[PDB]
Amino acid sequence: SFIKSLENRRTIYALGRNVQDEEKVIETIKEAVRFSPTAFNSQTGRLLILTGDAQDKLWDEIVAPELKAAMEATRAKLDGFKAAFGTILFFEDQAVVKNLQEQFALYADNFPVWSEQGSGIISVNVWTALAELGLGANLQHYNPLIDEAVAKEWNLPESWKLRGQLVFGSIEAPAGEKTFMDDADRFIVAK
Amino acid sequence: SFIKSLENRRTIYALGRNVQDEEKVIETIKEAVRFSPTAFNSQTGRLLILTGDAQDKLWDEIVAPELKAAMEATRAKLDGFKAAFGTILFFEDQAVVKNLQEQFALYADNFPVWSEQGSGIISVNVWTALAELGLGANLQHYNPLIDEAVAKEWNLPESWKLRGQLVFGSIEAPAGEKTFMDDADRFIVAK
Ligand SMILES: Cc1cc2nc3c(=O)[nH]c(=O)nc-3n(C[C@H](O)[C@H](O)[C@H](O)COP(=O)(O)O)c2cc1C
Ligand SMILES: Cc1cc2nc3c(=O)[nH]c(=O)nc-3n(C[C@H](O)[C@H](O)[C@H](O)COP(=O)(O)O)c2cc1C
Ligand SMILES: O=C(O)c1cccnc1
Ligand SMILES: O=C(O)c1cccnc1
Repeated sequence: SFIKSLENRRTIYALGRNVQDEEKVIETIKEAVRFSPTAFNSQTGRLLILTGDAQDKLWDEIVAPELKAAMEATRAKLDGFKAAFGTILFFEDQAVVKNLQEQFALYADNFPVWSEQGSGIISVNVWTALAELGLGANLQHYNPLIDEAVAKEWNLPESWKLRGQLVFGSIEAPAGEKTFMDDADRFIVAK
Repeated sequence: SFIKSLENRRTIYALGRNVQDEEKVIETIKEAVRFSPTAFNSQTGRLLILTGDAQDKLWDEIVAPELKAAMEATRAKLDGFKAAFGTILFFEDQAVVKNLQEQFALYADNFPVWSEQGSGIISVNVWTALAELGLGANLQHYNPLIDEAVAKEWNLPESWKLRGQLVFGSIEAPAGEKTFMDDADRFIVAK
């Protein structure tokens, strides 16, 4: 069921490269995003999908140095990210947001918020789709630190605002324990 | 598959009250939220689930008047919402957000954003879960207009910030046509 699928999605930090079908994975990622809803069907999400050489480059040449060259003013956490099969960088196209604000100024204040919600939406739908394939993932946030260098290396338009980075790969160790709130404190039903 | 489930979720405006098992529906809604990820497992989402009398009250006594008593300074759109089986109001608990900002001030700026993303996440997971049950839904945003009156009528804590309202019920007419972007304009793959 769909509920079971949601349940199978978890944060997996121990990731490897035991991935059997790269293309199938890529297609699944696109689909998860394609069939995700967005305000006005604006489809503001953008993805950079890195595997192999680019995966190593992101973490060894970009994240790590900018992290270390910042602390001044890490591993083997970074080693754990690099060791994964790939990283999916989620952006939101600010250009579309601005246009929407102009075309429909009645909702100018909303589009930014709906865009943010849209990033959460596609991020978890990809995350869950990958879990269904038996692949694990975890979501990182080294934005805005690495924004500039990522755009430069992969020639991304300036309008792509980085929101998060979903590291993914083969599951090499199970998710940890997780707790839940009391239902009574977050659900109210009235008839 | 999970992809199929995502695909089955659509915006349905023609809704009715041909719902067979209210309790099963309620349980499904809770589960969709329960198994949704949130930053720091903060679980900031809160739901008010209205059916029957409360459903009618929301749209007839709250939304409509405040909408009309605002325009001065509608139907049968509102009639279409009221005609549905219920409305799920999604809130984000600002109290938890603030505490997080204090406990982890290193991420003070993030929690607000992660909270917003969290609302999108649980909203679409509920939306999709309902679709799997054969029920349709559409997402409305009469916040912040109706915030105050909703809190008053159902004695909600002030800390619950309303984010959206998902009207749901039996599908009485199919979704309209929808277009998609060119893949080339929103997906970049590098290896
Ligand atoms: C964050 C968000 C906000 C939305 N706001 C509204 C709204 O206020 N009123 C409405 O009727 N639909 C709203 N929509 C529905 C979208 O227009 C719809 O999901 C999109 O056009 C794709 O169509 P689909 O839901 O049938 O897949 C919203 C969707 C999202 C994800
Ligand atoms: C919007 C959002 C932001 C998150 N930020 C991070 C992060 O920066 N680093 C990290 O390791 N996990 C992050 N998480 C993972 C959550 O802590 C995790 O989903 C939550 O504890 C529930 O655990 P689960 O993913 O195994 O279900 C984030 C999750 C969400 C939904
Ligand atoms: O198309 C939408 O998503 C929409 C419709 C009405 C109001 N706000 C957004
Ligand atoms: O637990 C989280 O979600 C988390 C972990 C590290 C950094 N930011 C968030």
